[PDB]
Amino acid sequence: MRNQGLGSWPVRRARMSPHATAVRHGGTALTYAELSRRVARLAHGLREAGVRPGDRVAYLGPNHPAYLETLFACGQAGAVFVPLNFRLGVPELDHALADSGASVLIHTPEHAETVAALAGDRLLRVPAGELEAADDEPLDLPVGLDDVCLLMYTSGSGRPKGAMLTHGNLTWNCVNVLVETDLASDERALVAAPLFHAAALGMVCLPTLLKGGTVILHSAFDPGAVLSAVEQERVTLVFGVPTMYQAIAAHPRWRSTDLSSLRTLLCGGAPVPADLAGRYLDRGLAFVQGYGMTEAAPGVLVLDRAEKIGSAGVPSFFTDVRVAGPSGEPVPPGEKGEIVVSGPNVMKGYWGRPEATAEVLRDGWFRSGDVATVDGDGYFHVVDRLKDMIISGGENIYPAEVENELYGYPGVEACAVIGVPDPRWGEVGKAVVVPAAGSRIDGAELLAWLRTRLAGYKVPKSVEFTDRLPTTGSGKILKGE
Amino acid sequence: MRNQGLGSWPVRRARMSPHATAVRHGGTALTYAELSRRVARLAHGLREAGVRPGDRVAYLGPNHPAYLETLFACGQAGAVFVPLNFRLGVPELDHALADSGASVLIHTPEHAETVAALAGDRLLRVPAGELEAADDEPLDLPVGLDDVCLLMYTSGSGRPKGAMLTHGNLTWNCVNVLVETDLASDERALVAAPLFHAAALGMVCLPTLLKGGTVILHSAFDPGAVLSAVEQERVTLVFGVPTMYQAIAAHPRWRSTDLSSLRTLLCGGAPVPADLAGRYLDRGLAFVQGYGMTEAAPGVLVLDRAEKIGSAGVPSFFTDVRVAGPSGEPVPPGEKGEIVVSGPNVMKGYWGRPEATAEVLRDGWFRSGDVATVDGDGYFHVVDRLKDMIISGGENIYPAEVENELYGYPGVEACAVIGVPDPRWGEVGKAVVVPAAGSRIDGAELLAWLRTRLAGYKVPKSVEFTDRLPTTGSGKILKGE
Repeated sequence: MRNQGLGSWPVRRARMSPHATAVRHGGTALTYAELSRRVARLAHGLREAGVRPGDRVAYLGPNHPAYLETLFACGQAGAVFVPLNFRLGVPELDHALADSGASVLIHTPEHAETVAALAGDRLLRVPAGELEAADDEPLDLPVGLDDVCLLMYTSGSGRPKGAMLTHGNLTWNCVNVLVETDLASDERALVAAPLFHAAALGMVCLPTLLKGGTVILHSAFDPGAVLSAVEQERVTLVFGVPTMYQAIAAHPRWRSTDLSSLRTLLCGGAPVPADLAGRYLDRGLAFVQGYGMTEAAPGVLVLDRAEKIGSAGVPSFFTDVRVAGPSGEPVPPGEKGEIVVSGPNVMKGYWGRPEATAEVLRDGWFRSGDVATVDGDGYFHVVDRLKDMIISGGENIYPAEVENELYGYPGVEACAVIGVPDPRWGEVGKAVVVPAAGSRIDGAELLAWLRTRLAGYKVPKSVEFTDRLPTTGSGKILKGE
Repeated sequence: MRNQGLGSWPVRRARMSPHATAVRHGGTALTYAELSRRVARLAHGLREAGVRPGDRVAYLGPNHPAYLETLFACGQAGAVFVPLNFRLGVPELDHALADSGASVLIHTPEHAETVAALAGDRLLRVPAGELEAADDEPLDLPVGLDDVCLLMYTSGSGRPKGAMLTHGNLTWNCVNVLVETDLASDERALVAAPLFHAAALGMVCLPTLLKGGTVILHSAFDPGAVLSAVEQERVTLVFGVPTMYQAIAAHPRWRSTDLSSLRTLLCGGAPVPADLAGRYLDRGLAFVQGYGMTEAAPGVLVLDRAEKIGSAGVPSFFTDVRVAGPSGEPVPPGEKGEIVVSGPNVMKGYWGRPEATAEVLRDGWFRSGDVATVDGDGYFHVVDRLKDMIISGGENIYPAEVENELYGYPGVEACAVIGVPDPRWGEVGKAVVVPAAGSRIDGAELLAWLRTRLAGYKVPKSVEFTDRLPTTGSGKILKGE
């Protein structure tokens, strides 16, 4: 087979488990054999529409069979997939479309208005299901593991950058998942987080398809519908961030839902609060906590069900991970440095941004931008984002640490800690708080309370109260203050 | 990490599951953390003994921790492992040692006499455990996936040829196993077949270590000891050929052994007779039947527990498999051709035999030497070894087919069907039979019976009776006749 990349996967899996259910979405159920024929019809229709090796095909829609059909069809046509963040407005989509140079954009009907409004210069804008030809013979173009499979845009928390994830990057991430996690051929995986992020695509969706399991797609995250799905569909495998597992566990149906089907709860993003882990441990459930990033496709560190709270855990098998000083020199036992990541999961680079790439990727080592320590057992602890650091006097403040304490204080729904100019100290901290449902929060009391919990130099000098904190976007906060 | 190959595996796995039991052998129990330190001590001691990148280190012994220590230590020293067939006599070991150009041979005590008798010119001959240094810091030499990991000698059924299996070859075989088979972190794998063959090493041992399970090594195959091990150790995973599963199922302890622990029975070699599959199905047990060969490291085709008897099954995910005509042209639906194999599991080639390599390996396609057909569901059926074919008149006879019928006939313990010269037809068949415990077998009756079961041209013209058939070695039979 000439196609070594994801384009070939539907063909390889249809030889093994043709009649197993690959994909469920509302009414839809696709076997591996039907997924492969659908992919081949879409690959033919991409080619007939002018798609040639290396061209970019964007997808704007939710979790949906079309997402996967477009991913695999792109690979089979030798093209690069671009999964757009479906919540962006028109100028941000225009920016991702111009940066990627996508020549085709496929969209679901709910996006028809947005899509009409885009700079449609040299872009084929087309509803999902229209390009499909009648020809279902799979193409076998030459595709190597070092060929780009997709462009995944960073937050740009500067302009968003297209992470170039190779066929190899995503393949070896799946290998890491398979080595460190117990998936079987009968897996039933609920994908209620967005496939346009590496976490749901790389940690749950692709590994389940590789294993010949069933991917259950929810277009939207609804804690009620997730609980119903777990017990009606017998879900074995779920991915979320703690906010999702929190909303699931807060829903009134939590108490009476049959959760006995669940084998594996993968948790990405923030670490799990000990209250949430307690609520889940009450029903025989424990989290597999993963750490990683888009540029690692995305798996880097795994903390399995065996007991160090706060820890991000240990390297995935094929990955190498270190805490490095600012010049790459590894740092003294227990001292803070930056997590750096190497391995066959680590991106080729940022699409058409070679200089920005070289600031963060050299000798196959990727600079995470995370400050961390490693203990004597090789367990990693993420302190904060390096860019959020505040230098007050000669000393480093890490907002996340100050923020962690602030969430102890009654009636703090949301908070962020930023640096502000100080004549005397270069920078000092300021806390910025959203108070909860009807709580008399006194700033003097809160600041006093914080002072009893932290070294002096880490205590913000002021607090300001708002009703709205720009999602969790520090830098936007640095404007409003 | 600079070492991408098997040398690095003990280091990668000790970061994840340091205190899990990796290896059990009689009294011995090794955790992953202790395996890694033992490997590093042996890598240092190989280097101190003169081992440099690319040099060959042979191992002569049974299944034993030393086998695995030597494999991984070689990789960590940037060396090539040579697992010698431990039943060979001295001239055959001398031939493998001169062909490989091994500079170090490590052996267990039972082989000390054999080892003293070898052409010890430019070979360090040393008992297991002696080269180990006190330094347990792992080395990190640059090793790529295309670097040779080990030399595995063919039967030479001409001189034996050293299959060059890369770090990549064995890594991707493990990936194929993980994709098509359900292994978990708590696997307990019984290795009672020899690690010097790719089947036990690649299908059971390496995948279990990769998954952080336990490899239980038996130095010898004893059906009684295997049954005891299954129930005392709670074995989840076993590899054998049908002769082994037959001897296990024939042992008097079969009836009363607790077999409830077993999840996966991998069966290599011959297909499983429907009587054997019935005996196993009686105790809730079904075989995962694998087809492959040394040159494929070794996995090619898998027939899972879902129902076509005789079939070798379907391609492993990362492999491509076809039936090809003599000029590589794919063959008409259902017609006989040669199985050809492509993928990242397929060997670099035969060690210092480039011309022999080119006769069987081109464009990443390996000529199996197996005649076969493929049905409309993509399922493969192995007819015979191409080299065993007999051309009688203008027509192809396949001994294995004739042999299959002959085993129907009362009191045929063993049989082989060879070509002999025929003035008129070029070649005709002759059957050669070992009769069972006290059975009056009439050759005229047997030949008549065979004639009622087969096309005329396939019926051997004669039978000859012996007590001993050279193991199952056609070519030796072609001498004795």
